[PDB]
Amino acid sequence: LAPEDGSHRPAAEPTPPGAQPTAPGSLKAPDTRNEKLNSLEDVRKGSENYALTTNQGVRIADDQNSLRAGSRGPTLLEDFILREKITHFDHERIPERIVHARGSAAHGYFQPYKSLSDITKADFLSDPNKITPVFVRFSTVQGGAGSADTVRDIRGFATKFYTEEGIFDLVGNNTPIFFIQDAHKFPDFVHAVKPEPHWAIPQGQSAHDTFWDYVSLQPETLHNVMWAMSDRGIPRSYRTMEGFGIHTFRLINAEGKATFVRFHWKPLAGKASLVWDEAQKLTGRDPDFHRRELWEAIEAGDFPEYE
Amino acid sequence: SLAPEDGSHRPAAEPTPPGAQPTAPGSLKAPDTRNEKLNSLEDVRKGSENYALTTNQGVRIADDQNSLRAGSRGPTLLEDFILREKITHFDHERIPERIVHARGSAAHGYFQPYKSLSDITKADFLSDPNKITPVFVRFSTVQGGAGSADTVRDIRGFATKFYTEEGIFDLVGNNTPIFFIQDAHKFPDFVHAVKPEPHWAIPQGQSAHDTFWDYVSLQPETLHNVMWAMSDRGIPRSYRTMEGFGIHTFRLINAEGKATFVRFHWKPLAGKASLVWDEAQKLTGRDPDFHRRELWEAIEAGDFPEYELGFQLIPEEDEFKFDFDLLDPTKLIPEELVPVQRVGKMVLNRNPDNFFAENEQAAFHPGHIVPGLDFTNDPLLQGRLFSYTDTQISRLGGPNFHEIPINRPTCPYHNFQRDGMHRMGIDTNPANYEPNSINDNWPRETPPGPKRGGFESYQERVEGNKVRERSPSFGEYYSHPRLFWLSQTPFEQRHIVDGFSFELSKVVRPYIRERVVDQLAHIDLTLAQAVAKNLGIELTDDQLNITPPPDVNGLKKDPSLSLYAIPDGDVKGRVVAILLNDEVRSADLLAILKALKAKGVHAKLLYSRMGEVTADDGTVLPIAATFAGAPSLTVDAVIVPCGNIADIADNGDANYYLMEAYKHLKPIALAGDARKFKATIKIADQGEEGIVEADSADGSFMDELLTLMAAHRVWSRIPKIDKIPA
Amino acid sequence: SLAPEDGSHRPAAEPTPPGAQPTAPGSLKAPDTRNEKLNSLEDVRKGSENYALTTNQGVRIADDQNSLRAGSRGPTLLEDFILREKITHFDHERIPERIVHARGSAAHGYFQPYKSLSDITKADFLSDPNKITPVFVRFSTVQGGAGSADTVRDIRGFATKFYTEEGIFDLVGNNTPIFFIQDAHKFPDFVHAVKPEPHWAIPQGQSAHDTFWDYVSLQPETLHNVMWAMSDRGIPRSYRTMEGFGIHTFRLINAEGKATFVRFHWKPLAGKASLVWDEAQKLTGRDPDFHRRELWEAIEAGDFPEYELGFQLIPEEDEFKFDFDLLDPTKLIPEELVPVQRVGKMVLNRNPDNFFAENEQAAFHPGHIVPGLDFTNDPLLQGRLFSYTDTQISRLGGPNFHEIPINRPTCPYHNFQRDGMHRMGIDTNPANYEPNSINDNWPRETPPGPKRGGFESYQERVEGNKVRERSPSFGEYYSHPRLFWLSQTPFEQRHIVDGFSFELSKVVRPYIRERVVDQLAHIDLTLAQAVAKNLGIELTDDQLNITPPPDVNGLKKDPSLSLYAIPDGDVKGRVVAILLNDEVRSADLLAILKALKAKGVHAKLLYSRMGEVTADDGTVLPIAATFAGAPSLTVDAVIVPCGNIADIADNGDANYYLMEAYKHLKPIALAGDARKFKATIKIEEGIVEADSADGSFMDELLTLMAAHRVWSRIPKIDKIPA
Amino acid sequence: ISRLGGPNFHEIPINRPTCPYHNFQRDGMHRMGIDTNPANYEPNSINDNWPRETPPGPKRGGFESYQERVEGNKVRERSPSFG
Ligand code: HEM
Ligand code: HEM
Ligand code: HEM
Repeated sequence: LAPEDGSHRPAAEPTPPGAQPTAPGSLKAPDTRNEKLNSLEDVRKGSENYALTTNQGVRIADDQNSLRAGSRGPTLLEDFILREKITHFDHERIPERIVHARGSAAHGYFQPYKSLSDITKADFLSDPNKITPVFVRFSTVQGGAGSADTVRDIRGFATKFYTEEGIFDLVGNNTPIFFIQDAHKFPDFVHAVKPEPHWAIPQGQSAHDTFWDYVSLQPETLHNVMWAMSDRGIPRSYRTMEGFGIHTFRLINAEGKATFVRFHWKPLAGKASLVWDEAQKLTGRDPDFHRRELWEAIEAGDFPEYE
Repeated sequence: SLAPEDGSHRPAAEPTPPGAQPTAPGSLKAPDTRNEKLNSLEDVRKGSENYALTTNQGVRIADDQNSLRAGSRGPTLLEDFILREKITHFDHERIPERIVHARGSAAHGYFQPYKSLSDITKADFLSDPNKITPVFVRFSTVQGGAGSADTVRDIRGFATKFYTEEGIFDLVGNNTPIFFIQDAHKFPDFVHAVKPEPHWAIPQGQSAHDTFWDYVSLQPETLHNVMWAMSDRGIPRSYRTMEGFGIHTFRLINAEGKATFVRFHWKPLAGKASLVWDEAQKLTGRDPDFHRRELWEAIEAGDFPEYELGFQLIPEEDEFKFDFDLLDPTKLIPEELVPVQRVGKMVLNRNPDNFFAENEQAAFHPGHIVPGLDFTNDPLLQGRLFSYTDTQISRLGGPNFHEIPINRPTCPYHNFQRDGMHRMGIDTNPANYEPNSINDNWPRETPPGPKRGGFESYQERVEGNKVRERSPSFGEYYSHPRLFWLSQTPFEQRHIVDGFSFELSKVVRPYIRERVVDQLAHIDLTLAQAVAKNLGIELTDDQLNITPPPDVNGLKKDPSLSLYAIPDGDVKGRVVAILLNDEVRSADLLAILKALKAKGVHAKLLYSRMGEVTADDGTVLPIAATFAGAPSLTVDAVIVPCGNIADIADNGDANYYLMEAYKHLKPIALAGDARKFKATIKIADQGEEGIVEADSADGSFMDELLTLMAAHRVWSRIPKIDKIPA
Repeated sequence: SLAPEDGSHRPAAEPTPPGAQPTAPGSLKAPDTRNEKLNSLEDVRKGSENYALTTNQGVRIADDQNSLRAGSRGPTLLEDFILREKITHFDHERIPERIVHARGSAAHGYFQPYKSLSDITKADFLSDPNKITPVFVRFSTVQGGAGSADTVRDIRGFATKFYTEEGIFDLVGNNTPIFFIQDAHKFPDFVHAVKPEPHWAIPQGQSAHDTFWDYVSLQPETLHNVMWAMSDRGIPRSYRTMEGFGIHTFRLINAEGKATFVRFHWKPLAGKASLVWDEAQKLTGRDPDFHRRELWEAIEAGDFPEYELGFQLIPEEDEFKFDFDLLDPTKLIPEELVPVQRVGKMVLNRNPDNFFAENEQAAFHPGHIVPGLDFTNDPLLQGRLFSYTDTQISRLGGPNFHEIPINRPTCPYHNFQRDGMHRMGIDTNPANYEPNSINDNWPRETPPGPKRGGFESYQERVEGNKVRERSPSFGEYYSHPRLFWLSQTPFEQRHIVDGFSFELSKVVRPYIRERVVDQLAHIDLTLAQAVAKNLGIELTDDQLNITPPPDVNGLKKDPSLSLYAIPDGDVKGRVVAILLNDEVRSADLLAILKALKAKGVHAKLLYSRMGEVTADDGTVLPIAATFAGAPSLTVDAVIVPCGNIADIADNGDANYYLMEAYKHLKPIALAGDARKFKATIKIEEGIVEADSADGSFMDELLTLMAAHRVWSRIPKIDKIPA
Repeated sequence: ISRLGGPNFHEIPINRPTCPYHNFQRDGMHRMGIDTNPANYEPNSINDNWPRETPPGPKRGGFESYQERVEGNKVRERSPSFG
């Protein structure tokens, strides 16, 4: 069924946005590897030259029809192939994340500039030649998994570090503070920003009564509201925003000394945001703009880099 | 008290136009709107006023602002059961969205037949014109997630839950009379092809991508519904202005046991109307909740969505009397061959109280039929029967989903089924099996009969071998797409060409575009050539010589397939933007508002800022939204009254407002000095059809505007819009 | 109609003794028994009589015997929606069982305090003697699955859900006053050690296996509760004849904000009584549902289980006045030091309608407290607070488990929580957050106060570093096991020795047995030597010289720790087997039944077959069960009336019935020629005998029954082959 | 689906075939397999239609049901031969 000219298959080399169809990472960049990517090989499933089967390994002869009593007859309950296929389809969905349901992710790696043994005994920060694989997910906050990218919102910036002494997840946002002070209020704040309960409007927008009602009654929110109302709330790309851990954490060294720390991610591509009219119209023209831009930058070799 | 002393936090519990008051839960907005189902939900409604804030165990909370800690700057303690209950509930709020039709908007209402259909069906809900059946209706898109936009190009779902005295009947249809595929076995293939691509989960709510068109190019059975999706049918103006169809041929069974074949229809009493593509795509950005909002607000305004249920009836002996197979869901039954008989009316007159509880948790399933109805061997319907029960087990957490309040029957239900996750019913029956003597065999089976009888399948003859084989009668793919094409007006045809051209322009692999153009050449050469030209493709000599497909039973067109060929326009519930200035001529505004009100057309007063403006006579005019805040996309027409036009003449947003409305074929009316705006839209001094202009906004001015609104859009303007940079 | 014309299919809706009528759902058996909670469940009760059989969508079914097929011998069709709904529901019936306490039996009832406790607590349910609180109680084992046996050797759970006017209060206790471990962090370790071993999932409902005793040998904190489990406490006769305890020290808070430490107790008004090990083990085989059955049938008979709630109260200033830490859940508070003050009475007077809906789905959690109560830093309790909410998310399928009818409060509940799987409540509040102005901030917070106030934690002083460290005050493991041991009667001590000996005999690895014997040597040398002897182990000179642990606050015993040292016997609700013959002396039977009826003792008439036998005077006697069908294990005492004894004298089952009852220390009464049975049971102690059954004969039997078992019989029972 | 928590129960190690298994089924709770196929549907051209259907045959062929004769009406009726 493939065209004789081979135009169905993308080149497995870096190509600019729109030059080739996009592809699964392991096919687009087969030689790009790291310890985590290699460890996932045991579960990667290919397809070329394989027979189509049921999940039990039974080869399927006719994947176009149900089993029926005559060609214009009723479908039979004994069609186990149809029922397995439809059952899997019927159960594909899982609950989306309560918050940060809309997100885009990629694999990469981290390496320190020098040993930080003087301030922390964290193994992944002990040696500049120690490479730690990462998996990063960028996200919005309010909107569903089917919502738009270029909404006015806070952005999540979550990094999973696969360290030799355990997984460290640095779960931050693109602003250095949060809206609220105590976790007890998180459901109140989130319910206030989320679509209103009666009619489930608006999607990916804080521009509605309940949000501003909460803000007006909870002045602790004003600092992050300022950031959200600024162009920080509408980044050009996930590559052109800052990241922050927000909270003060501690570093503990081998001597048991504690140092307070706040985490930062500096975009090496610089800081850049859209303008509101452009951002709102982009939610209409390309709701997948940020997801697409991230995927295509990686496919082009314009790797997102952060310090 | 945190509420304002003036009580302006609370919406009036009476019908109000869109934007006049905050929207509210249905039982608070319309407390006197009732039906049997709405009343039956009272047992699970939760109020709030004058109640103390508690845990789910009923313990009163003193401080809902803080976690329990060891000191005011100390660590949070594990013994804070209030915090953990609150956070736990929050953490577990989400449930899986529907595999398909995840994006949907719903309302409560009622149905009643015009006359007893006892002659053709023993279905109780169709037996008596004075027997009212409550309904719950959910309208939806297909591809997109629950967080996706409303005004995407897609097929729309139209699902009705009938709470009958003899069981729940779910009418699970769409806004087009056919489906994309023939056999349910291919449903996961088709849906996977249209859904976001697996590697990167792009694009959302769009069929304009490689995998979709790859599947279409390789499966010509899809072409008929693809034609409907590429037409303006794929971008409805409102759920109130689209048709509904059951798609499949079903059966009606009467008391004598006679079977009649039937296809179900919903006729919008507000008429058929769609957006234009550029407007629809822009609206996904400016208001992704446009359809959900419009439905909710129409109900709050008293502009109740109304639909007429209709049946296409075919006697059993006429099964083979058409050029197509009645059991083929890719084929429509032309109304010229089988008319739609009026059956009854459905009115949607109340919004839910809680979207999640009532809309998200609603479960519709086409297998939910009642005595007097039956299935056919349509191989798409056959597979649907399996799917809906199945999917609900994971989506709704178990086999007790019928106990979720919205899903419960209003009629009795008793059986021997027990247990399952979140079991609500406490059965007192000593027996959980039948036959039993220990409870004198209750609940008991009921023989089939004319009324209140048990369900028995129609004894359809089955003859054949066990085969996985498509009927040769289903192997025709081009005649129905052609009939549809030829039934469209010239502007509707242009919109189809543009739909295909835009979509195929987003397909990366050129060979897929070429293969689709080849399929189009088997439908109509004018269509194929026009799409090819837009893609920079040249048809081959072989393609130019493809013999057109057959007519459908001698028909070369059926106007019932067009949205606009037969006028059915109704202006009630439509909306007009009125562009204000800082010194409005109150005489113009009085005339405008009076005329609009008389026809049930709403108005939104727009300006460059919020607050109020004062008219020439001192009337204080409250501003509904800004020119940027409520763009022309959200209205049906634009009126610019006279006054201090200099205030807005140089306003970029006001000028663009008119350019956008002009491009999108909407009626525009300019009074007095507002005629200076004709320069931004390139209207000649002599004027133009679709631009209403006069010295003042008199009776004649408003009548002209309302006549244009009855026609929906100014199709004659289409040749003129290409030049406008908007 | 399939019901018999005589109406014998339907139980009488009035109190009837065990076996007299078929058992039935509570709201059909006892329709006039009511309370606020039972009434509030009426909205979800479903009947059946005179209703049509339907699908869950309300569609009437015509043929519930057949699938839809293409021909009568043809394939089943996918369009059979009735079949698929029925099979789908069936296929999805099961839910996960409880991680622990999966085997349990429950009933409805009510609680009422004797007097206002306003002086020590602001808890509304304890504020007024006229204040009646509905309850739902679940009794359970710990280790076994929901399909395991009742009369296993284990700890028993005793969980009470109080539906208060100010919230649900769950008192989640056990039948022993302490737990096995100190810190919740070890709970999965302990439970994994006692549960069936991971490779093969053996053994069920038994701690007699290597991993359990390995853990015990390595964790001496376990020894106190192990002592209770090895005693007859581990094998109760009935849930009606065991004690209940909250275990942890909690707090009572009054209106003035004063905190009092409290430990909760349940006193069985039917008295304390346990089985003997051989009887208990054999009963797991003959009737694995014995306790569940006994509870249900006692309620149906009107023998309502009654318990007295009691408090051990300790002033805040007395926190440190004991030899043990109040916050240590492996330590008990001797009643000799702190008496149990009577608080109120709980009566269980109605069974559920549907076991799954009401019992299986019930969710109890010790974190469910109300204003007037509070927690302590007990590190086992602290971790429990996390666990119960957590587990209920998967067991009961979501965060809306409080909406499952049995779990619903009877008092108001309103908040800003929304959605979640199987959401029942439809919230009309325009706001789902606070603070809000759009609903004038309703529902609103409530300040704490004397009555109807919001919950505020007691402002306990917290000072220390962030540490995962066991308090040194918890590092004593042998004094409470010794106190317990010394408080037991000589026969109770023997049963403890036998419990350890039997259990350790099932441990494959001998070194584990040796290590457990070493632990016992730290408790009491008599105990250790007796267990060692039974295992063929010799104590070392070092072991023989271990100094016994200290007394507990000068106490060398506390009789309140014994089941039997202080008689508290009550015969009402007990059952006697009457062994019939084909020509019973009717005069004996009249006297027997009359005397039993007067004391509320039930009788089961047994024979070698079912049906009827005729007495000497023509009285037709209906047979309840056979000698093999209802063994002595299921009764409290055995009576053999006179008549044609030759009919049963050579019946192996009749003879064995008496030998088993004899071995198990049960009272036996033999009238006239029935005395011939004395020889066949090798004979003694607690055998009532006379020429006929009368006042004297029956009074003697009932006196023995009040004493529960014939302990004096123990010295030579080892020799009897039964 | 409920006992083993979803449609991926064939991925639980004991249940896994030892022979190859490839299809267009995706997602579902606790999805273990990471599919690299550009296509999640068939017919497809983007992966030259792989994995492909296999005709029935003597060895290593696709599954085809035996063409049993079906004759009768759609009935909920017990065969008298079973009585
Ligand atoms: C400084 C404040 C916060 C930051 C930076 C933050 C950031 C994030 C981010 C980036 C994610 C998405 C990670 C992903 O890609 O999947 C996330 C998810 C979430 N956050 Fe937070 N969060 C904040 C506060 C809160 C609070 C206060 C809570 C709860 C009490 C909370 C609960 C959650 C939950 C439940 C999710 C979904 C977790 C999941 O479903 O994997 N977050 N947060
Ligand atoms: C005539 C063609 C079809 C029509 C008109 C149709 C229509 C619909 C509609 C309107 C909905 C939304 C109802 C709701 O809100 O719950 C829906 C849901 C659904 N449909 Fe279809 N459908 C068609 C074919 C199929 C087929 C062939 C399958 C599967 C084999 C299927 C599987 C589903 C599933 C799994 C859902 C989600 C069900 C639920 O979660 O309630 N549909 N369908
Ligand atoms: C004094 C010590 C303890 C007592 C008296 C106790 C008692 C009980 C009882 C009686 C039940 C079953 C109640 C029912 O549902 O009918 C139970 C369940 C349970 N317990 Fe405990 N328990 C103790 C300690 C623990 C600890 C330390 C943990 C974990 C930290 C724990 C976790 C659980 C869980 C998860 C369940 C199942 C709860 C459920 O699914 O309803 N328990 N416990």
